[PDB]
Amino acid sequence: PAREFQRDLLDWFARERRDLPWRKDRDPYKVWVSEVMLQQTRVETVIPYFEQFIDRFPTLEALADADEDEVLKAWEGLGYYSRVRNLHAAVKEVKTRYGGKVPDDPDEFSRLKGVGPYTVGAVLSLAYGVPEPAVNGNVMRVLSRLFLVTDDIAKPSTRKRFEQIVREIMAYENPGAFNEALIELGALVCTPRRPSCLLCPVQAYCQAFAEGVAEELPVKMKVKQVPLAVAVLADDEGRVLIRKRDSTGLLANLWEFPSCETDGADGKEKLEQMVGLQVELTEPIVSFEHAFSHLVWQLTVFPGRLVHGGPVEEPYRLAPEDELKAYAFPVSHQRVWREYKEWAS
DNA sequence: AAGACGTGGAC
DNA sequence: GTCCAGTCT
Ligand code: SF4
Ligand SMILES: [Ca+2]
Repeated sequence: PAREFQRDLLDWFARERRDLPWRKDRDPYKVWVSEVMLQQTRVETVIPYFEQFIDRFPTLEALADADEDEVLKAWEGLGYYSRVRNLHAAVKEVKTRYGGKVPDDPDEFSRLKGVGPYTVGAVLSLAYGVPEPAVNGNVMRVLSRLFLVTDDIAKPSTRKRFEQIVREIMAYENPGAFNEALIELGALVCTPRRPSCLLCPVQAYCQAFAEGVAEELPVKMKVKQVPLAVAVLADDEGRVLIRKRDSTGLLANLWEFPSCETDGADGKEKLEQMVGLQVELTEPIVSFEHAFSHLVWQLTVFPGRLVHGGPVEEPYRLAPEDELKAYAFPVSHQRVWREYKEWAS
């Protein structure tokens, strides 16, 4: 019942779509950026980051020419930082290889870093009108209910099935609007919990509603604890010691206060050791937890004084207090410094 | 295939 | 506490 369906949806959308920052226009650059920021992040959280990110990087060219340090800083606190590392690379590519023009061909655009099945569809359909599916979490929840599909949405296979379902019901006339409508619906009406089926504009076509199982869909499956000792080294009144994390793995390329994964009870010994401009640490300042998707950091901050006996090399870099605000730190280490400041005062 | 990969704001 | 809001390997 395509046409019938892809009509009440596009209508509801027309009068119900939220005026979000990235919806001011259909510029591929703006769209691409927002589609990447919204991955595993709520709109409310993203809005401020988007305004800021665009003010700072108005065009793809600006983003491409932008240094990498500045880019991570604009993403500071958003999470899954590899998203911006990939976007920065993909953009640098679009300008050097495609003349600052975003490829409008699924195959071409899909080769860029960070661009997956969903992003290919989202950007190209919303910006260029390419009839490709834009299946994300919200969409799978909506489609699993409309068509009462019980396959584990976690399986790529399931996603593929859903992508097939979209190709057979999308308004090939206006794919872009059709793809957003489906997403808004999942964001505003067909919510994870307590879906507002009574107010939904496509209840007529929903099998899950007819069966009374809407709240049970979609179907999906269901971490490692890690002790971390952190050292805040301060100079004879001034600079503190920090280092740029490895470019691969956890919190890649972000700055942090020197630390070590004790994986046990090493403690101040572990940190005092890693030093090898030596130094010694005092008693802890505070211990707290910080969660990631796949692990939890049980942090322990250790105060300390630095004594210069050599140059600051390797990953390390000496930094004056008033300059820490220039470096991008994970939320975890932003608290390490917060706690530290409310300690010495 | 399924673990890696941040962070926060409803329930 | 729990449940989300995609891509790479
Ligand atoms: S009827 Fe209810 S379950 Fe079906 S799509 Fe609308 S909100 Fe989702
Ligand atoms: Ca791809």
